[PDB]
Amino acid sequence: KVFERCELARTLKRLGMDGYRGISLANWMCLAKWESGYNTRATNYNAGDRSVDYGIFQINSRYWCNDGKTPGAVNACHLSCSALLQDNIADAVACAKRVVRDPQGIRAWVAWRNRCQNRDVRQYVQGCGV
Amino acid sequence: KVFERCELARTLKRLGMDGYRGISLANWMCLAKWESGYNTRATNYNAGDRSVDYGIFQINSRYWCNDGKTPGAVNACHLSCSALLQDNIADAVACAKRVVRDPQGIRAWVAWRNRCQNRDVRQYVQGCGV
Repeated sequence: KVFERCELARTLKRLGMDGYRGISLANWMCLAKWESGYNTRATNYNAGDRSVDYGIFQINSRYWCNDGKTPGAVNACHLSCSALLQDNIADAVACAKRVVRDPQGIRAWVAWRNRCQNRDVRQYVQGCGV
Repeated sequence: KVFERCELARTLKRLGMDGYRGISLANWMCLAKWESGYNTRATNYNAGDRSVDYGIFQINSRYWCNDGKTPGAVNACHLSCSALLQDNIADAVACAKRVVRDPQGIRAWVAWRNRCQNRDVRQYVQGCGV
């Protein structure tokens, strides 16, 4: 599912994401926009280590979710990766909340560092009632 | 269908493979050569991950196509692996173009690295009129 900007914003707000671990709703949204274009069904293949990135927040099968086909796979989120390709993003948010608990934080996502960090991210939440 | 050298060279050319992603027709031809011997029906089973490589470009069933018997399958090319075994290589071409959109490009194939990379590949297209 491709959420519409404001629809994703209110949902992530409702799911307790604004100010989670000091991360604003506008940053979560900026991450989602650059990772997947707000599409829950997005994926990417990492040929170097045989992992795949799943969902709206592009969570990797090597450390976070289990897809049963990634060597050295840890399942810190304790959920199948398929669960992160669903229209209902509750599981993805809970896994994203786990990711940023690591001593790396939201900087775990490279694209966030390159497209959101230190930049104006107000557009992501402009006029959504959040 | 096992294509003859120049027949495939000309087909790949009309399907817009020359120069695609910086990859010359000659490199694509060298890939076809060492991956499948130019055979659209070639398949390679890997006992390790239990996945199968299909057709002329030997596209793997883990992330690219769906063969219905590979758990955790992500079907990034949006097609059954069987469509990659047909005489018409249009879908195989479309799927190959997708694979090389990744950063490493054609270097994703082990055989290309072993047999084509850093080598004079002009042999595969000479005499073909392309």
